Amino acid sequence: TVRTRVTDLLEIEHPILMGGMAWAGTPTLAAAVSEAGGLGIIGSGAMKPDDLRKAISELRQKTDKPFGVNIILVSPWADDLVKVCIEEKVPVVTFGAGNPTKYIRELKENGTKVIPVVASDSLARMVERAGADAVIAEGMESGGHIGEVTTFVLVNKVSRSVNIPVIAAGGIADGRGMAAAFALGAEAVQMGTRFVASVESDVHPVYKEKIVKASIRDTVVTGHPARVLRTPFARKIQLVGSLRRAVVEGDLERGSFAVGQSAGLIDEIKPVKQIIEDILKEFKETVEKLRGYI
Amino acid sequence: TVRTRVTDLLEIEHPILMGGMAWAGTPTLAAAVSEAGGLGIIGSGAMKPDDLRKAISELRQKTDKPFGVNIILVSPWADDLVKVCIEEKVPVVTFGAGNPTKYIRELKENGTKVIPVVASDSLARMVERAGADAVIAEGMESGGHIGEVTTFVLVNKVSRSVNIPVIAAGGIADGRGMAAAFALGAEAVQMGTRFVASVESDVHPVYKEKIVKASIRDTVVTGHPARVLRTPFARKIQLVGSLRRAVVEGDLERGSFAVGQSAGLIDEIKPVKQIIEDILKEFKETVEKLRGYI
Ligand code: NA
Ligand code: NA
Repeated sequence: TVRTRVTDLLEIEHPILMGGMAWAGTPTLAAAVSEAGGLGIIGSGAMKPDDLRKAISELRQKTDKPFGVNIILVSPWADDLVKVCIEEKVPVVTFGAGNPTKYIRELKENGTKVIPVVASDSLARMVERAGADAVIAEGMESGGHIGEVTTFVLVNKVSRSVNIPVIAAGGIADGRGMAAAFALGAEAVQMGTRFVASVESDVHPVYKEKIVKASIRDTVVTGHPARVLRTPFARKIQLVGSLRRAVVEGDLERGSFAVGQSAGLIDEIKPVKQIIEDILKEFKETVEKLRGYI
Repeated sequence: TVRTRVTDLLEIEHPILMGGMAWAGTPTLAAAVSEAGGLGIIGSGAMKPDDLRKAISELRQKTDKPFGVNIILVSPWADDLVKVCIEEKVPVVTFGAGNPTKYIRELKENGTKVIPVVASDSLARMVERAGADAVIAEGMESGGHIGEVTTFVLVNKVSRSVNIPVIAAGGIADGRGMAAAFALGAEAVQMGTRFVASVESDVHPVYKEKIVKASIRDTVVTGHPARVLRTPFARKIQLVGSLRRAVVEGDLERGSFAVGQSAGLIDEIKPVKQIIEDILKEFKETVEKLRGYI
């Protein structure tokens, strides 16, 4: 095991977060990641406050360990979903789709750790100023809605610009990537596609099979750009409910398969426990390898 | 100094290559990088055989150390430029814009090290089979014509797929990036924009100033996609001679400023010697930092 400012901040064992996408970020997958020592994350993007309350309850029936809730800022229920996180003492809240400054203070005053997802250097500095505990720097190789900067560049610039810990997201699916992210300045990694491709993930079996089969070149950017698998529906687009149809129904015809380029690094569906074991082992072997040079 | 399979293969001191873009890859910049212990590279993309012959001669008037020539496969003079490299005993030849399999054997039979630039896992395996000595895995954050895969993903997958050394290109401008690339599996790095932004680079002063001022978000992908600075001409395009107008004339109006996202990591024009010194120092500090975790 490796210790970082992020495992200290979040009071977890491993510096590894799952994605917490809508529909795929279920309490079942989040509970598995958290119990395994990482940070499971409930994706509330498609949730109403009642749905999130239930989701939090069923996660806590499985694990006592820390967990996060991801809130999409453009959701009509965003204010109320933040209020749910405060009332249910959610330990960690991540944000997507913009600047969550308006919520940071009330979350922090009530003891929640706040970690906005950013695709820019300027936004990172802004949310640091507004009180963020850490930031996720998400490169555009990730799946779903994306920014413009790649992980290799973004993590480097963001970590140099802030003093709070940086978490790298996008393109990370193994221990090599964890070491590479740490070299760029990150102190944890978020691996959305890798944990969607797990035994404990409840995405449709077809979703898992497509990730396994997909190469590093099998995603496309369509549209507010978003990265999805090169599926028939992604061709026809070049949208409402399309992500749910892929995740829940495995619909190859009109599902949007929001997966990142790291799908080309994923060749089999693994248990969450094995994923975390293999990451840590390869991270350590990679660092020993680098040490050989100096 | 750090030793890798690439410094052994190329018989150079440091595992650091410059870009060798057309117009910017001049003998003056290449000679400076090679004499400083890296691999300077003459960019022949806009050259006729006579031009390349002269270019090689003037580089050798400055340095006795190894150097490369980059050949663009779609150039009408590609066959003849390869023949020039054979006759003038060019130690290293890189290729861009496709599959250079048809030339590998004659170059290798005459003692030249052949390093194709690839943007895919499949092409990398193909050129390995055809006899390549190493491959440059170039992520789409680089400037100029680009593939689809980012460095973070591409270097990882490519290095796992071949046994020959992999050189990482795209997004690398400092020692952190060198360590990150090595973690993903690379054994050298190519830093086009970083060496264009050098005292010994002969690109127009405006070109250098734009790189310095540019942030990580100040490039755009236009068109055969190509990454350029967010300039008025890049807006109007959304082309013939446009790269020369930027590099040679510093034309903000109709120059194509082919620079990568790593321009946002570059805040000043440095001597080539200092660039290489700072890379090596930060690479070693980064590896020591990673060692702290294990
Ligand atoms: Na795959
Ligand atoms: Na800059």
